[PDB]
Amino acid sequence: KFSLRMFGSQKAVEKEQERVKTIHPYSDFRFYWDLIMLIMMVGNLVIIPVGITFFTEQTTTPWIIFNVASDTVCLLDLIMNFRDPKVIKMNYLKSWFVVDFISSIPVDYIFLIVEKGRALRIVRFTKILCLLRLLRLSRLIRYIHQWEEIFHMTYDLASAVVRIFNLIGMMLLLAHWDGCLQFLVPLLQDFPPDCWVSLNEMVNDSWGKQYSYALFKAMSHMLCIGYGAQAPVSMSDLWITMLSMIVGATCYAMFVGHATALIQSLDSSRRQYQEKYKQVEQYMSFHKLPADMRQKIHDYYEHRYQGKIFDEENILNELNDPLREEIVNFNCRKLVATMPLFANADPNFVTAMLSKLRFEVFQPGDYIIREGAVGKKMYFIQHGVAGVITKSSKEMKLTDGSYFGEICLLTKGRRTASVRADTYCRLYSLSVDNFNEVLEEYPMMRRAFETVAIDRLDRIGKKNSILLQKFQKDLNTGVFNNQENEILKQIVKHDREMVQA
Amino acid sequence: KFSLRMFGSQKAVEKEQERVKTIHPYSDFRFYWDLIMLIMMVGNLVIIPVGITFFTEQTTTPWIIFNVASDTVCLLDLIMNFRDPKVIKMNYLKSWFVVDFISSIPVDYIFLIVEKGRALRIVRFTKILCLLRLLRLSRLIRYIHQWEEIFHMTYDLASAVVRIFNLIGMMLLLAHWDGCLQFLVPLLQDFPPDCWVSLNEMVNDSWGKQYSYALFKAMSHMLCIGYGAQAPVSMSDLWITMLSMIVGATCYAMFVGHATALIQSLDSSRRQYQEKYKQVEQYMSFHKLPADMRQKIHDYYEHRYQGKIFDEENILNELNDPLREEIVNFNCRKLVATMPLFANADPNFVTAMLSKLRFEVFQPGDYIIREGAVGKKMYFIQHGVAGVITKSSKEMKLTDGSYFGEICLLTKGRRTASVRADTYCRLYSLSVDNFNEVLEEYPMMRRAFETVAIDRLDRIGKKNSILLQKFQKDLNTGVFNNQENEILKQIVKHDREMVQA
Amino acid sequence: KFSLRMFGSQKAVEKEQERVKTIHPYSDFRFYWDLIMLIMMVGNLVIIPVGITFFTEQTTTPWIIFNVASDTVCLLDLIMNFRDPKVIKMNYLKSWFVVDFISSIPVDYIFLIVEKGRALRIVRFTKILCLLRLLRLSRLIRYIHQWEEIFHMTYDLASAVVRIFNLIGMMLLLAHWDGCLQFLVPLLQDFPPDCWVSLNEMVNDSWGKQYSYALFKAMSHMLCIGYGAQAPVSMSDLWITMLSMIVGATCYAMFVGHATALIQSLDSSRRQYQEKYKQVEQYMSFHKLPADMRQKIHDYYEHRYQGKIFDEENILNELNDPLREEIVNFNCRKLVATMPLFANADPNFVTAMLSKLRFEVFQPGDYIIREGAVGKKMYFIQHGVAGVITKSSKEMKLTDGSYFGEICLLTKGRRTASVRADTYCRLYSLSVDNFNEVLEEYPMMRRAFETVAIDRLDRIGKKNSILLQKFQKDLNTGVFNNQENEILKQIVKHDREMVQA
Amino acid sequence: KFSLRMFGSQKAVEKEQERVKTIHPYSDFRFYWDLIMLIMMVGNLVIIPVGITFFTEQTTTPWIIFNVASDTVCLLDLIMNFRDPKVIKMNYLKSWFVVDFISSIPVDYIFLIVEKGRALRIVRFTKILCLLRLLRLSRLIRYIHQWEEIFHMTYDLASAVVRIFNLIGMMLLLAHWDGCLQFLVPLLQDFPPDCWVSLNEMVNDSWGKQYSYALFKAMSHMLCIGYGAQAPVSMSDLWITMLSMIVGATCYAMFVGHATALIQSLDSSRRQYQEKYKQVEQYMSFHKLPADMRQKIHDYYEHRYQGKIFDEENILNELNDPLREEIVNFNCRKLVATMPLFANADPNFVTAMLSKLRFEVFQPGDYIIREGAVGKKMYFIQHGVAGVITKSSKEMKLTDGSYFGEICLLTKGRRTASVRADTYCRLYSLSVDNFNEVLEEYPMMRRAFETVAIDRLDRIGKKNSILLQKFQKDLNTGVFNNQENEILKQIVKHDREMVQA
Ligand SMILES: Nc1ncnc2c1ncn2[C@@H]1O[C@@H]2COP(=O)(O)O[C@H]2[C@H]1O
Ligand SMILES: Nc1ncnc2c1ncn2[C@@H]1O[C@@H]2COP(=O)(O)O[C@H]2[C@H]1O
Repeated sequence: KFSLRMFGSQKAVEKEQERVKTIHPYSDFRFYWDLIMLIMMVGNLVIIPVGITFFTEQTTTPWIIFNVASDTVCLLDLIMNFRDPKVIKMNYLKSWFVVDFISSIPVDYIFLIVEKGRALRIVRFTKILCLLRLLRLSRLIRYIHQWEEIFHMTYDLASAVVRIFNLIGMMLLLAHWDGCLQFLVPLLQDFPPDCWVSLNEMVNDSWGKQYSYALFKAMSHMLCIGYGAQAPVSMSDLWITMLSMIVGATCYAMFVGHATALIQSLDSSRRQYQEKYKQVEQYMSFHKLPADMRQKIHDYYEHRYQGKIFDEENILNELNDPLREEIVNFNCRKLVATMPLFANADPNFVTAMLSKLRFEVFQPGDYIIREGAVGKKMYFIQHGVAGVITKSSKEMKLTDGSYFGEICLLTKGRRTASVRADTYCRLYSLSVDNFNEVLEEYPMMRRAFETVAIDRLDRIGKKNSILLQKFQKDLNTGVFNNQENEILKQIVKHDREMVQA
Repeated sequence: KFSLRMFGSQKAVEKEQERVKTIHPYSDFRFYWDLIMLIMMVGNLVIIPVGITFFTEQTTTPWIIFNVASDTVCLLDLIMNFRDPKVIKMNYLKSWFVVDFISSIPVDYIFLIVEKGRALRIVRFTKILCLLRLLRLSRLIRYIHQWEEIFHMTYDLASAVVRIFNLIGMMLLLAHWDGCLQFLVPLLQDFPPDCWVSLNEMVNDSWGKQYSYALFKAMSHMLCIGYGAQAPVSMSDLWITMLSMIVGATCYAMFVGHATALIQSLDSSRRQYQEKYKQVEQYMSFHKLPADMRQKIHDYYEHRYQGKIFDEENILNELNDPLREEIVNFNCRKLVATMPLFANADPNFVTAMLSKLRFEVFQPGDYIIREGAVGKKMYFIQHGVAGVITKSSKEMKLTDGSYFGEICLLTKGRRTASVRADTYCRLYSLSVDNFNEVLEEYPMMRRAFETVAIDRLDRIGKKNSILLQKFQKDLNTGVFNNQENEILKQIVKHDREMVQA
Repeated sequence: KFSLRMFGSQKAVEKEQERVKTIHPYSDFRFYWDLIMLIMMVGNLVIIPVGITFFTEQTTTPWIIFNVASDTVCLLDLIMNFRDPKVIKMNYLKSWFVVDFISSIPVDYIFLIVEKGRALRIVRFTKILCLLRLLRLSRLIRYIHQWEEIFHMTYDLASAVVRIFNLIGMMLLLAHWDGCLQFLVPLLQDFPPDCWVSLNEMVNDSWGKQYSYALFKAMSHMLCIGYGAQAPVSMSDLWITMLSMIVGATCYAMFVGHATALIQSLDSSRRQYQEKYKQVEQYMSFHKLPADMRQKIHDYYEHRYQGKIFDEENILNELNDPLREEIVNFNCRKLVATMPLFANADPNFVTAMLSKLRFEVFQPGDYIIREGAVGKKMYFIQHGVAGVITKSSKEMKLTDGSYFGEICLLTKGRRTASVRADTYCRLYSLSVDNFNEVLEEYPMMRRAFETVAIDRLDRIGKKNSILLQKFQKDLNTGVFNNQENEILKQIVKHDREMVQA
Repeated sequence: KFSLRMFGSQKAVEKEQERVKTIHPYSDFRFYWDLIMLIMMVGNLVIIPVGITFFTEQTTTPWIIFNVASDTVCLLDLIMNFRDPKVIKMNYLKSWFVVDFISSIPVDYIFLIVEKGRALRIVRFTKILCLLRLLRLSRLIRYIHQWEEIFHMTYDLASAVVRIFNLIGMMLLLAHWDGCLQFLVPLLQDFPPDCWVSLNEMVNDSWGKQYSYALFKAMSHMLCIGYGAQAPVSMSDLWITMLSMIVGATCYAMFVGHATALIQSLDSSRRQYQEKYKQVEQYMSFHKLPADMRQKIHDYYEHRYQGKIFDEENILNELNDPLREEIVNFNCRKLVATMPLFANADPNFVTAMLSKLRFEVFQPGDYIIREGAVGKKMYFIQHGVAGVITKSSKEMKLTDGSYFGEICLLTKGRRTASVRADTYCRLYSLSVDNFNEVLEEYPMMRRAFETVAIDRLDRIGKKNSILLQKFQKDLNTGVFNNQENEILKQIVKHDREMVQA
């Protein structure tokens, strides 16, 4: 799983496990018990303020048993954290384990022993010990970080407000702690003067009502909603309210920061697309191009990228050989399945040439190949129609699953015909050097291309002396296999039928 | 349109439509009816709290008819969403369609049937059913997202606060819902004790006044403006106010996040320009350059980029062949129209060479070409004046639509004269290898360049043996066309006249 | 200036001015009068709420004259904005000029004419007309944007809170408008019931006191500081307070957004440096390198970059030929001034080689050149000391302004000696291909390098057959100039003296 | 230290120190005394509001001595700041030193002298002078910035909220100043009417109580928690409360901005990783790949990068020669230590080849080398197992510390066998050109590779004519060293044993 990936492969993980055997943190038992320990810690942290407010006056079996269970869980956690191994345990104890173990203790037994050998003072001491027992927050945060690293990155694509709920729960816990403190401070001093407790007679009211009022001001101060009293009668109340206001301000600022971070991270793709389009349009405006140019460029950009951005060259370069090769194989399955030359050929040659193609998109009406120009690349029509024109020869059309541009790459001359796009056509270009290097060691493909090129040129009417001489030399050569000749004839017939259509 | 672009080309869209025919979401009927459905849903969501506040005591024809129309619209929407096709419909029903259909029901008929077979309880049940009928928020959000994807990206350049109005409307709707809840909660319990309703006697007041007060506290709590009561008398009022404060805090945080995201996205271009300029100035300060150097570099940067940034190389590389080629053709229309050699030549050659130019800008007084140095590029003066100097030959000037640097690229020797810039001159450079590869297969351009170079060198006085030998060989060669000779003579005369000026 | 740069060069600006002459926005008169117009508009916008509060009851000469001056300024601005030119003026009038001209009118004369042909109604109409006359905010914002584009980018490096003051002034103006509205609304209705005016008897108080109270609640509501009344007695007061709360919330959100944008833009350099260092340290941790490796890499990074970041290659590539060349010339002035070979040589050769150097920094103790290895570059010691060691030859030192690594680049063999760094040394590397291409056409530099190399090798003791044969061929060749021989002898003597030291 | 790095090397620092000697800011004495000066300034700024509130009525020895010490410290700081050197001192005095010196003066002596030659007026003047003496804030901020530049960047990796505490302290100081002003303003006017002082009788209360109330409203207004009075009775109180509200709003906005900046900077690595993964997945979705493809690509990305991002090529290119070389040497210590050919060879050759390796990772089951294809690179199995298969030869396995792909790179033919990955294998690839250029000048490595290749091919059964001819020529050649032959035989035996296993 995650531990195996972080360690190495299966062999490395097995070797590490054998070395450990001959208790480590990356163990299934610990990786399952940490959740139970965190749940127990959360329950204890939620119940301790309630017990402090209740002052343990009626700590009956339902509460005493819960406190004992929490203390036992904390003791077990400390014992597990205590455990080459002796030195590590000593270092952990000297660093942080001793403090956590001291914080994890059944203070109820200590209080009972002290009383066996000031009831309000005893209750205050017990409450202070219970509050100090909540020092497991560091371990809880470490476990939460481990869980986030192990599970939050497993999908990370639900598009849900989970982190928002995380800060919501954190703020709720902070507000609960603030209310507990603001209720215990009058209780710690027993509230002699007319503070809020005597102002609203909350002591004579139900415990739920007093908790509601305390939480009410806790939330009001922690939030930026000031429903607070004009002022306080006592002396320490002002200072604890400053403390509450400070922690609430910090919590609200962190809340706003997390919210804006999430908002910025949410709309990232739209942000980069808008940035790129404004960038290109602003560059185009720098040169003061006509508005028609602006519209045409915008149309091209909107039609090539479907409102999307990607460094296709960079991403394809990053990937390894088989993944990239098979991605290319899948992306052009229609091309390889349609054009008969690819099917009746070595698949090694097919993938070797396919690995060098490049995506291109052409607007309708735009000239692709002009007669008389110098040629530098092939063109495979992946999708869309195209037109081939030449004076005194009418015109013809090429559909999907075909190709052009082989004459100049073969004879090293100049472009003969002219090629236009009658629609938004998506083609695959192949550079002259890549084509030559792929085709040089595969003479069968060269012979087939020469034959189909001769057929097409005879269809047009012009005759290339170099291509004719090459064909004559090939015929005079020993490469005259009957099966190869039949395959070439079938390919030529299919190409002629497609060109006629 | 957008659906056609997302699907493919016209042929692909037609094939998909034929396959569907032989009800799909990308249909004009649905793409027009979704707006009406969303408008009806918004009207229902705005009217339901009003009816809940009114408790349906006077649900006369104007309100009963509106409720019936909303129920009919919801039923029609559910029926349309219900509809290979049977399996898809079953999956949609099992996933979300069943819940929406249950939420879209005329609960008034059910209430009437129940009463036919506790008036306050009946009113409360009707209000609860009406509130639950607002579960079409998911479909409304989906339609809003579809509309944003279809229309907000169509222009995306109005520089107007439209998203700001979006969150403003969202906050207004949230405040309306909060006020409806805060008014119905006393109504749900009938408000026995002295809550706010008995405190201000809002029941005896007009419905508009009570709505205003409820919305007043709803907005006060939803905002971070605490005008709330010191505290509440009842028990549930505190809890519902905690809920209101929480939702208001979340809404305000999201508002602030969206606002800062929009602010950051607004000033993006200035941000990147400032970052780039501070980057370059900080690098320059790292080497501890003199302040005069700082001023000169800042002037160059401010004059090359007109306070703008663009990866011209990257953007030009991304574009396809025809768009980039025609952009280059337009950007140098003055150059091709002015210099007589370009006009009386094959346009294929013109664009082939033009495709390889590079923009350059030179400060006044800066040396561009120094005598005796080794040359590596051409220079086409697109705009600005330049000076040509050489000892014992006075000096001359070159205006726009001219060029220099051909001697070294032709004879493969060293720079003869010296070239200075008397103003901020914008030139077009052409590398030696690109120039040689473009010019090698077009011997007419080479002959014309050789002739004009010989004329210029004779004007200076120095004679190049290699160039003279090449000219003599060309004269002895068979390329002695009368039209070509006349064109070369006219070009030489024009160049001499320009050099004299 | 800015207009000249935005238009072109001096010639282009002069041509545009001549074409205009044979009133344009890029004119000095308009570019100076816009500031006066904006000042007048600001004064009018600041004085209109004061007059509305005063209800024009005592509009004596000091106020009537100010109103007349503001009206005259607005009329002059409209007249100037009114003015090929007729069509442009008509289009501007149809678009926005007509609305501004209607808003810029002396409504006092219209009111006087109407009265010549309901005193409270007349005062209310005059106040409404004065408020509507403030529609010049669009022109004011356009002028402010023009000023920001013309002046804020002139320096943009004061590190002062100027934009912060901009939003502070905007918020102050918004608060003034809100207070004016909140004071005029009771005045518009004459405040029949016991609103705040009757609550505090502000009417009987001084005008300054009433303005202070109105501004007090305006600022309280516009800010997120709710000192507002528990509730309002009247009916429209609640609605106008909702409007005030909404505008204040929007203003505060925009304030926070601008503040965080400025904060993010302020610490940009530290942010990128921290990002880069965490990036490299995290990569290094990915490979699990020892802590000593971490410290050494951190030391190297902190010593090469002085806590700075810059794409030196990219920035140097962007710059043109003369700027980059002269920057390189200045950066190595110590090198060219110290080493005697550079001074007694063609400066063209000096800059040609200097243009290809690369900065490098080496830690103390790190081996730079190891004996027996294959060499690929030169090294120029710009600063710091270095040690040359070889078995059975003791060792020697090389100070600043020297070089090594020529033996392998000359004889195309293997490294002979070994080179160590005894301190943090900053050197300049020169690749073998660049060195060969620079030195091939400058045989004097090759001869000098060969002579000094022979001297150094004889100092070590080893003799290179290829170098000796080349020296013998050069001696037998015709390049035996007395001045060149004397210069070579002096350079060899200086190199020997430096090597001895 | 930091000054030495900012100046240069040890020699440069020593030269600068000698030049200064033959008082500069980069001195240890000043760099240690600045902290004491800042501590004294902070103490004075904390004590001045307390003395102003106390009105110096009981300025006994504990306070008079503290004031005298603060004045003496300020005078010493001004004297030190006062001190080629005369011109610098004059310029500093004309710029800022004079203002600071005027602000740093013992105003108590001036007041005593004035009284020797209106007790409330004298106290007010003394308080104003004490407030004006706090103008050392500029020097304090400069010292704080220097300390941040010298120490905060030393580690910058504690992951602690130190900047948060910085703004917390800044806000606390601002609140203290605001409370001091809000308490002195009634004291400045002596508070004639019933302001807050007469409202709560704070004058008759203890000084601590009055300070608590003043700080209470200072914090309430500075924060966005409005517990402020409904309104003020006096006239100037409203204006000073506007000032307090403005400064508090600015402080809170800056607090929020710093908080969100820190939040964004904290989660940077996760942000870029999420951006990159969403980018690649979105590109993959653009081509509409099957879900199995999505899962496989996600697995590959998660296994190559351990949830990490790094431009390994860029980072490795940035580093110098020795650091990069030794990093490569450490990263492949297992490879060099395991494979016997590396150990019994020149370490120069080992590092020369190691410098050109490239990391690669392959999924289980993916074909790496297919029979009949054209080869272009080597493969070194750093970790993981691999399988070698060929028809009619069963199959074999290759473990870690081995290599394949030498046949095609040697004979320049085609791949003979086939290679599969049976697990997640991490290999090191070496390009054909780099391998040839490294191996061409080290014929011993070529001979060893040829011998092991012949052994492996004979193990398979196929015989390469070119390799056999090369081996025969090498045997007939003079390279027949007994030690080299024994080493080759041992390497061949080890390779055969490994291949058998
Ligand atoms: N009638 C035709 N049938 C098939 N292919 C053609 C025809 N005319 C032109 N082509 C192809 O279109 C190409 C355009 O110009 P080229 O010189 O590249 O070589 C041409 C041929 O490959
Ligand atoms: N005694 C010496 N005096 C001057 N230069 C030397 C001496 N020894 C070595 N070098 C230089 O240091 C270089 C290190 O190895 P190279 O083979 O590059 O060639 C060497 C010489 O250029």
